[PDB]
Amino acid sequence: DSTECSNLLLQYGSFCTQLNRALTGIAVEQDKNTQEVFAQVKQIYKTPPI
Amino acid sequence: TMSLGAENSVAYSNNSIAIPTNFTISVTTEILPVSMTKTSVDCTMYICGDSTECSNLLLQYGSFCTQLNRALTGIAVEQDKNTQEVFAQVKQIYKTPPIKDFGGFNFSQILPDPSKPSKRSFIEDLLFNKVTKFNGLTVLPPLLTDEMIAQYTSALLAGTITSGWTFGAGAALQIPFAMQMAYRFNGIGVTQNVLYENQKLIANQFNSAIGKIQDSLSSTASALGKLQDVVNQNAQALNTLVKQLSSNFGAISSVLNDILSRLDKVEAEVQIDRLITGRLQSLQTYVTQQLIRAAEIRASANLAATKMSECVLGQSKRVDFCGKGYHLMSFPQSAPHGVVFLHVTYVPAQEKNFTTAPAICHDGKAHFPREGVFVSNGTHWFVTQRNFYEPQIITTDNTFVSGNCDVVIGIVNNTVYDP
Amino acid sequence: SALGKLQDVVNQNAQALNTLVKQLSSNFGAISSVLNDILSRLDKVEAEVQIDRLITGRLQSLQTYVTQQLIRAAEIRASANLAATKMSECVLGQSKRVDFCGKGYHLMSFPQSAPHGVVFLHVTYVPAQEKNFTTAPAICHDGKAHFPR
Amino acid sequence: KCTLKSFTVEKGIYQTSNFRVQPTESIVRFPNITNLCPFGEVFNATRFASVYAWNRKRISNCVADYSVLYNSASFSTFKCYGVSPTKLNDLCFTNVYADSFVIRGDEVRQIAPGQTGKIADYNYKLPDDFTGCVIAWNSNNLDSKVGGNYNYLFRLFRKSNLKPFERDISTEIYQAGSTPCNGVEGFNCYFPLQSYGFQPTNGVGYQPYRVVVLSFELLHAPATVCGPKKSTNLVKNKCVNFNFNGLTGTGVLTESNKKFLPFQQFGRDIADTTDAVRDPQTLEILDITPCSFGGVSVITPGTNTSNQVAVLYQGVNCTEVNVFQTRAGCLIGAEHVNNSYECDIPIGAGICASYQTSQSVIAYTMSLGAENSVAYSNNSIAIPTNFTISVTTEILPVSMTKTSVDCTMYICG
Amino acid sequence: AYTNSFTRGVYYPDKVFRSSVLHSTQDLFLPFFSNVTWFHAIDNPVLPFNDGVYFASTEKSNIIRGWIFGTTLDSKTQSLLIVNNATNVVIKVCEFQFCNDPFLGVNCTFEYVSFKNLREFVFKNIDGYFKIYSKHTPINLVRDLPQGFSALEPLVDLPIGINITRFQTLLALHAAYYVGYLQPRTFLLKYNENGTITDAVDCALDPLSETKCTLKSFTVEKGIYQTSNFRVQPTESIVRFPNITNLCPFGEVFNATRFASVYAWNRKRISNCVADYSVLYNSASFSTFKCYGVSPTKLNDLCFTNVYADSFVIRGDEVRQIAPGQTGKIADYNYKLPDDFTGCVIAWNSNNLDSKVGGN
Ligand SMILES: *[C@@H]1O[C@H](CO)[C@@H](O)[C@H](O)[C@H]1NC(C)=O
Ligand SMILES: *[C@@H]1O[C@H](CO)[C@@H](O)[C@H](O)[C@H]1NC(C)=O
Ligand SMILES: *[C@@H]1O[C@H](CO)[C@@H](O)[C@H](O)[C@H]1NC(C)=O
Ligand SMILES: *[C@@H]1O[C@H](CO)[C@@H](O)[C@H](O)[C@H]1NC(C)=O
Ligand SMILES: *[C@@H]1O[C@H](CO)[C@@H](O)[C@H](O)[C@H]1NC(C)=O
Ligand SMILES: *[C@@H]1O[C@H](CO)[C@@H](O)[C@H](O)[C@H]1NC(C)=O
Ligand SMILES: *[C@@H]1O[C@H](CO)[C@@H](O)[C@H](O)[C@H]1NC(C)=O
Ligand SMILES: *[C@@H]1O[C@H](CO)[C@@H](O)[C@H](O)[C@H]1NC(C)=O
Ligand SMILES: *[C@@H]1O[C@H](CO)[C@@H](O)[C@H](O)[C@H]1NC(C)=O
Ligand SMILES: *[C@@H]1O[C@H](CO)[C@@H](O)[C@H](O)[C@H]1NC(C)=O
Ligand SMILES: *[C@@H]1O[C@H](CO)[C@@H](O)[C@H](O)[C@H]1NC(C)=O
Ligand SMILES: *[C@@H]1O[C@H](CO)[C@@H](O)[C@H](O)[C@H]1NC(C)=O
Ligand SMILES: *[C@@H]1O[C@H](CO)[C@@H](O)[C@H](O)[C@H]1NC(C)=O
Ligand SMILES: *[C@@H]1O[C@H](CO)[C@@H](O)[C@H](O)[C@H]1NC(C)=O
Ligand SMILES: *[C@@H]1O[C@H](CO)[C@@H](O)[C@H](O)[C@H]1NC(C)=O
Repeated sequence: DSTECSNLLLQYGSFCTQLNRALTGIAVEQDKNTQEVFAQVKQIYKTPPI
Repeated sequence: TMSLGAENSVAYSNNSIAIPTNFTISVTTEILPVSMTKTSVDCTMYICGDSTECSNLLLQYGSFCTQLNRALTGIAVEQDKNTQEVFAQVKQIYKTPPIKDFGGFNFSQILPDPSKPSKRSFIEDLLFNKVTKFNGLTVLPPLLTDEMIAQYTSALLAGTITSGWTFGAGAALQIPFAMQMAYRFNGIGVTQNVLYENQKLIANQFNSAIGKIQDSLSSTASALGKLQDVVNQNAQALNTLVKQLSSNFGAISSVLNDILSRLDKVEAEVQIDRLITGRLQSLQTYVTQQLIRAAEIRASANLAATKMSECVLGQSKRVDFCGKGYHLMSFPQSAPHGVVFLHVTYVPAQEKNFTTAPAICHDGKAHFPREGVFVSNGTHWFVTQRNFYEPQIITTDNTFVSGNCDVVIGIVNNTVYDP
Repeated sequence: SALGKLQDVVNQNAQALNTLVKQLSSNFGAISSVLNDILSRLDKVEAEVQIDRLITGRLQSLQTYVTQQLIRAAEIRASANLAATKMSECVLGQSKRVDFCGKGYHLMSFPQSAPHGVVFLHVTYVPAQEKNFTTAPAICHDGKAHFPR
Repeated sequence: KCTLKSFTVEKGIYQTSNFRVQPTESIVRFPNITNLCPFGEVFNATRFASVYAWNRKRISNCVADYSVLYNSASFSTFKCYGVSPTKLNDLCFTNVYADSFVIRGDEVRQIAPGQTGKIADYNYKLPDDFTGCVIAWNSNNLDSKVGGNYNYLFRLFRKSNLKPFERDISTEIYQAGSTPCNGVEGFNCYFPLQSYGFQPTNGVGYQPYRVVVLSFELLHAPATVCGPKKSTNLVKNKCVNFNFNGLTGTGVLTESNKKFLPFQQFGRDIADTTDAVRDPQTLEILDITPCSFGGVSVITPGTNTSNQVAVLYQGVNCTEVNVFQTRAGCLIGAEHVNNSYECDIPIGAGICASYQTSQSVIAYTMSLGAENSVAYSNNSIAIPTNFTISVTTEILPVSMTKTSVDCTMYICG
Repeated sequence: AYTNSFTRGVYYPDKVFRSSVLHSTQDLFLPFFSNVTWFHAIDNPVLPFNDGVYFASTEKSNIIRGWIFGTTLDSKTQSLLIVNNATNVVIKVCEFQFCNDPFLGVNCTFEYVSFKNLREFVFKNIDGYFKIYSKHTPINLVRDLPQGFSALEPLVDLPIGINITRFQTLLALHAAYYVGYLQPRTFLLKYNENGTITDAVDCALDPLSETKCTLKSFTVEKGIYQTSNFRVQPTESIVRFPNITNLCPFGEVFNATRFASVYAWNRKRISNCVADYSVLYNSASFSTFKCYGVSPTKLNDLCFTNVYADSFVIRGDEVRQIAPGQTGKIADYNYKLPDDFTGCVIAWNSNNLDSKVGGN
């Protein structure tokens, strides 16, 4: 949170935004992996009691 | 809070079963990326912009520029491996008879039409409308043209219609289409006469189903999301790599000829060596993301090749691999950088509940069904195949004996007819 | 040309090592690439600013080799899982899967060991000498339709 | 052979270098503003301003020669920022400004971007981004006098420091403590200007120095100051080396359909490179492209079997530079053939090449396979009457040699 | 009285042509949907100027004539006067003072000289350097600016060289005008095919605008986007140490007549004072000055636990040895500086003193 360093970091253009693009790509994919393993069943079946 | 799915409970008991009386032949679309844009970058023209003054500094960093050219070349060259392994499975370019006497099945939506200016099928020619710099960047062409790719999907489809799975086995043994479908039904345990005794309806279901896919693509925006994503990612990567030439990296200008116009050698070379470090970091980042993204596309291409062999060149026992429901057959269609499978599946429908038992007791012998299951309508007993209701009389032929009645839990008293 | 895949796996690794070793000769904008020259010819505060180039360059050179080796290892792992699958399905069994255990109908397979890899021999049945015949779906006899078992 | 570090090379297509269309000649274009700027009214001036009230002279609408300055023996100090002095005669600028004053020699190190000390604090603050030169010299021969020259003053006191090129002639009494001054001096209440009193006998650090500071208006904007450099005829639709107003370049100069607003001097690309310029003599909007380029892919048979060759200039059309043109590039040495063989060396877009008899590399559209009409009819089936066993071989990699690198031994030895 | 600024603030940021492109730029701009102050002819009060000002006037026949800028406006310090014939200008920078209700009846150091439509003639300042832009406009509510976007037709963009903190407009005698301060903003600007600016985003307006600026896009697809972080400025400044009033003894220690042999270097401790190091780093007596871990020009902002004035005489050759990481007989056998030394080395030739008469 130094403004003085933040201005010097703008000198590098877009490394410090394409890294958020990469990490968000990994992050959304974790929901997709979880979805594709479990959500194969289309209805919430429940057993009879007995 | 997201809903996981609608509530249901199966009406289970130790003596009740449900059997389908009808079915709905259902056609489903699966889309896979097979290749991606073959970019290539001249690293020296990107980094140095034709300055010899810069080139003399860039040699001090040695072999980075050559191994960056080597890495992007290996990515671009395997795209011409993937596309060959996915499509070029068929050894000979088969072609159809002149007339469409396929037992009632209307293939005119997915076979070629020489009326088209590019000899795609109707659905392939639809798919190609669904999917949408001097700085040393280039885009190379693929080894196969879109027109050559449409000959491979046409050969794979024409071999399938005229000779079934046999061309995958080694030779195109011709067969009537409705008899081929009978051997597809017998592969999913539905006894083959269920086909012939409904052939007109199975044709009406299939012909309606391909029609709904033409309409689905002729309306839906999001359908090709997987291919459009792979197209968008390579544009987003190049537009990032080019905007990175404008960055100062702390040097007194973004423009290398501005530095060379304003500063004397030792004062200029401090600024240029700073831009070289920034531009070279910005190129190694891009090549690393392309190496990662390429190995990901190759996982999709090996999956597509496996579906071409097991779903299209065959019939598969692998549950939910070649679309939902029981697999009958699949037709491949080409798309930009990708393949689309149409998978045709038998889905059972219109159940009825029945009483059931594991065995039947006669002259003290326990009788079991050879295929299918015993059921009762409430007053009589019958045997039917599992995947389709068909009440045969219970007989000494469609059943077999093992030991006395007293062993089996839940056995029932009924007579067996002896022909 | 037979063992192309295995030789490509040996050749790529030897090439990346040679490329990583050769980057020890590069200057990275220092007055020399040989670290003793900077340590001999220069006073400590000037020598250390020159060494910081060689450290930056040699490190960036090594990070590029390690990143290639991680990606190449993931490619060998995908092949190791596939060989482990073909050991279980093709050798230890018979496969209904078209093409998976070689072309034709799969009968049987044998593994053979190789440098850095495995070579399968896939035994398959290929149909040949086709006669043409007239055919029909069913026979009508006594007014009943008969279907083949 | 050199690219692959071997004389023995297997059959294939291989990269070698980026080819480029060469520049034909050099084109140097500058405004024809032929009158000379007034530097004799600046360095050889008859009187100089006090540093508290320094004088700014616009330099504009002219040619100039900075070598006359930097070759001179006359100057005791000649710092430059944003530019190197030996380069100055190649440049142009929208204006130059000469700021002028006298100080004592000890103060000269305060005349630098963003500095501190009474001159930089309260008299002349240079900006942090300074683009320009500071020229300073001893003037004890002219600006120093018996009993002291008191014509020069400097601000010793201020409430707050100057902003860059802020300038302050005011004469309020400085309040140095809680005592209010109310328009007169006293204890804690002092007049803000000192005076130097330069005597000809005083030490070389206390002696007077003239200072002139050339700020450069070095914008990519309409030029009005230029060096002595000459101007040539113009060229269009040809690859040339060039310079407009000190912006150097190398490219295909062309006419354009662009329409600059009246204040705009250059147009720029996404890559921040210039892609259009307004000609300084003619007011026409030229476009620029870099001259055309691509990979030199070389097609070869194996160098054991033959050393005859063909070359693909990737993606380009031979109009931009046996031969044939393809969507894959301008292809040289290879001989076109109608008959579609199986693909040997891949080129792209359905083309391949091979080495064949009459000897040449040949270029052909690849065969996809033998073509086979299938005998389908609604009542015919074929059934095999025999079989063959087959024994396909399949090969898979499982490991690669286990290597580890000690990163400290590799980096530091 | 206030009214809505809509989107009227934009100007071409630089003298470069760009076309068919979206460009992200940080500068002073008039932020969107902000409060312009609004005025009409019955009047021209003196106003603060802040960092820069947007001015616009919608008027029937050159009723507005120019402006005065400055600080005190009283001939005790410098001021800028502008009087104008639409775009042909008289400019003077001066101690000047026209009659102190300034109007037109129909000592200086820089000088320069060149409804169906109520006119948009529109102006803004950065530093002292007015940007001037214009268009026609029909009107039906003379209270308010028209909503439609325009960075208008260019007229003037010139620099000068002065100082300002207040300003005032000049009127003819024998109209409506607006004022709104600029603030530092990132704007995203859109250039059309012909290099004209046609749209803009004020990235601090709302979360949607911050999203647009994060993506470098004017249109956003359905989804969730990461854009910013909750962090807060130094809202006040706080100082905490055992406080003190003594001026430091440096003005006695450097002016002391005696000095030490370097093998026996004098660690004179210094503590418990206010100090001023500009007294030292501007003193031309010092033949050498160095600083390590600190910059000499920064020193007057700092504070320290303790200070030590390690002091001695050496010969002119040996001066180079007095730095961190050095070698040589003085450094190695008289006074060794740490490899990580923090502070300053202050040195002068003393051949006027330590070289005592008849030699020492
Ligand atoms: C089978 O019986 C259960 C009894 O509760 C009923 O809910 C269900 O709808 C029945 N299903 C069919 C296919 O008849
Ligand atoms: C059960 O099936 C037999 C033969 O179709 C029929 O005679 C009988 O009426 C049926 N019973 C019921 C309850 O439908
Ligand atoms: C099913 O449950 C009933 C009691 O509800 C019981 O009489 C019968 O024997 C059971 N049969 C089996 C197969 O468990
Ligand atoms: C089944 O039939 C036999 C002969 O009619 C009878 O003895 C027996 O009790 C019946 N029930 C069972 C469950 O065996
Ligand atoms: C089957 O008969 C047709 C008759 O035209 C012939 O073309 C075809 O080659 C025959 N097939 C085989 C495998 O003999
Ligand atoms: C430069 O000289 C030519 C005549 O040689 C003239 O046409 C042109 O107008 C001059 N440039 C300007 C800025 O007038
Ligand atoms: C090497 O090339 C020669 C012709 O130059 C050819 O005759 C020979 O067969 C090649 N070598 C091999 C191993 O085939
Ligand atoms: C090659 O370039 C010319 C223009 O120089 C163009 O007309 C032609 O269409 C290009 N060739 C091909 C095969 O398109
Ligand atoms: C290709 O074949 C045609 C005849 O089919 C002939 O006229 C033409 O000259 C041939 N072209 C080449 C390049 O061989
Ligand atoms: C099968 O083909 C014959 C002509 O060879 C035709 O008479 C008959 O109607 C066809 N039947 C079907 C179901 O296509
Ligand atoms: C404009 O001024 C009003 C008070 O007159 C205030 O409520 C409003 O918040 C101001 N506008 C903005 C954007 O803050
Ligand atoms: C503006 O108009 C006045 C009155 O005619 C005139 O004195 C002045 O010189 C004009 N200035 C300009 C720059 O046109
Ligand atoms: C007029 O300005 C000069 C500097 O430009 C200043 O020295 C002088 O004192 C001013 N005139 C008066 C009457 O103060
Ligand atoms: C841009 O210029 C072209 C002529 O080159 C013109 O047709 C078009 O209307 C212009 N568009 C705009 C929005 O200025
Ligand atoms: C020291 O701090 C106290 C309050 O904490 C204050 O009254 C006093 O004036 C301060 N003295 C100095 C020298 O800052």
